Amino acid sequence: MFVTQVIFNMGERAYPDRARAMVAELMDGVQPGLVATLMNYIPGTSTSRTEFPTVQFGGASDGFCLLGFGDGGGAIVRDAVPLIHAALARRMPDRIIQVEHKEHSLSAEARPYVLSYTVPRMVVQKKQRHAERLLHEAEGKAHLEGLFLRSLQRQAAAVGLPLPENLEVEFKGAVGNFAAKHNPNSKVAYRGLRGAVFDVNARLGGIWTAGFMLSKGYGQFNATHQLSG
DNA sequence: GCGTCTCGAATCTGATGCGTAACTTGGATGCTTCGTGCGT
Repeated sequence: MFVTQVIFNMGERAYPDRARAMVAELMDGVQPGLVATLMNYIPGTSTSRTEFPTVQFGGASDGFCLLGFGDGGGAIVRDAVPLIHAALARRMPDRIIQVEHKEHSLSAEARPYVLSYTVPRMVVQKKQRHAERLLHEAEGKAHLEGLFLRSLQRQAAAVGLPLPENLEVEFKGAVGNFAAKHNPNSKVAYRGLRGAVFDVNARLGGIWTAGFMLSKGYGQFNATHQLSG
């Protein structure tokens, strides 16, 4: 029930995707086993795994953050930080990279009270045939709480955490919209919504995630530091 | 109707004398007859 969060203070605030590319280039030199383990690539290939990715990325005020879900992903992050830190030190000799490790406890429990949660960035579209289902909010809303519940169940199963069988998550409203871009060469921008708020009948602990393509660092939110309503 | 980091470490971890003295130290008894009085 442990999710290991590691913060790298590059000195300059870093993009998620740019950080992913930079570390992938840096990892490419070092032992390939750790490389393929880190970016969830099958040994010998470069394919994204069907199963819930456990090691992912994320932004920070002065760098990028490592989020290793589950016991296995936490262990991978724990024995991978020294090598990536050494690589970062080698790559930037003009700045001092500093690392602090925060090992969190992950748990989720149900309460009769309705708990309101906010997510900064949301992605709800992958393919145009799926966007045909997203053509209007009438079909969009069901897809929304469906995605939230599916993501919660997926991460609970991946970390082996029992989840309240009587959950009812309800999307509340929207504030802003953005665009999600998978690769620099890709012209397609996926759907993106900012200031998303939803109601859930459970007290969420640790850090949870929702959206698509966990391996970049979008759609993340810390339930612990967000308090509640 | 919030949490991580922290969540010790290194000694020391006995030493010395005193660590018996004096007496007591066994005793006694395991025969039957003969003569002279003394109680039934």
